[PDB]
Amino acid sequence: STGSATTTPIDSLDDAYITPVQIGTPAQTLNLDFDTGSSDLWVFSSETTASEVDGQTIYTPSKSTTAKLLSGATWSISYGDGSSSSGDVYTDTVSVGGLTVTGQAVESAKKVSSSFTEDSTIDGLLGLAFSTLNTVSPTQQKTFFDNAKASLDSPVFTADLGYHAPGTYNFGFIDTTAYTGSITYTAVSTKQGFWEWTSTGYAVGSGTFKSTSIDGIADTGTTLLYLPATVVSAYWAQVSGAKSSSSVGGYVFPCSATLPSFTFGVGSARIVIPGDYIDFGPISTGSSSCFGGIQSSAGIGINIFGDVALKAAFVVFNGATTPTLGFASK
Repeated sequence: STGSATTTPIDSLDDAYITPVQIGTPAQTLNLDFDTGSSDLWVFSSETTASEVDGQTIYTPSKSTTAKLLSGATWSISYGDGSSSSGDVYTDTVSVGGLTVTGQAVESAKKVSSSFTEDSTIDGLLGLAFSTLNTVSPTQQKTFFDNAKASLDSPVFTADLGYHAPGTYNFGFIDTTAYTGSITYTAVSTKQGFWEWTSTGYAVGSGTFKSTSIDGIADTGTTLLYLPATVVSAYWAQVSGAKSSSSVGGYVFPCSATLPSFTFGVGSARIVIPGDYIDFGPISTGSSSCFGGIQSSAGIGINIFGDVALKAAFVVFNGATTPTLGFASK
């Protein structure tokens, strides 16, 4: 089998991407944030504290004839951005772009943190990291990809995120019309439960490529590109007036600037992030100071190849017996 679904930016800045997901019988369609940095499929629901729901679409398991309460199961998650959610668990039928999993763990939120409430466009998350990170207790549950894998034509999914435009998540096949040149594959460590890999280096604008190992994760659920302080300083030094602001919480730059591109290495291959992808707009409405899309990972503890990086590429998440990651230009 295969599946194919369009993924759409939630706002004009590409702050995140939502993908429609069918849950239950009859189908209840929710718009979920596909997150290769986590491993829980959780949803706003009829069980969510009412004051914590503000415009989201909810899953109502009592209206699904295929929903079954997973007895005694609970979940609770906290994300790198400080947000969190928790609740109970059902199994139900879940379909993405034509691909159906029966008996998928659907984690129903009883509580969500303020940032989730405040974002009316995201109805929940669909985790696509390794199932070892799944938070369900006392019996850990599998991701949608893990459950579908054996049935897929090929044990892969691909992320093709758009810049200020829709893109595509495919399951089970590689669309050879969706990228240019070849796909370069690179080794993955699953030891931390992430799609963790090592970039071979970087360049800033038309500058010379610096060969240096950068270990990090391919994370569709993180907006920005988080890299070592040395790398980030080298980038922003090429932007007149750019500075790191402790009060704002990262590098900012004059909104009048033209940003240079940023290149990262995948083996001997090179992925070029155009400068415009690195502009996240005014720090507050009407400001002429703009927030940068490349930021320091110092104090995160890990480098994160988030949407800023991934949207410059066609990315293969290869879930073969030994997982690997593939990147192509597009």
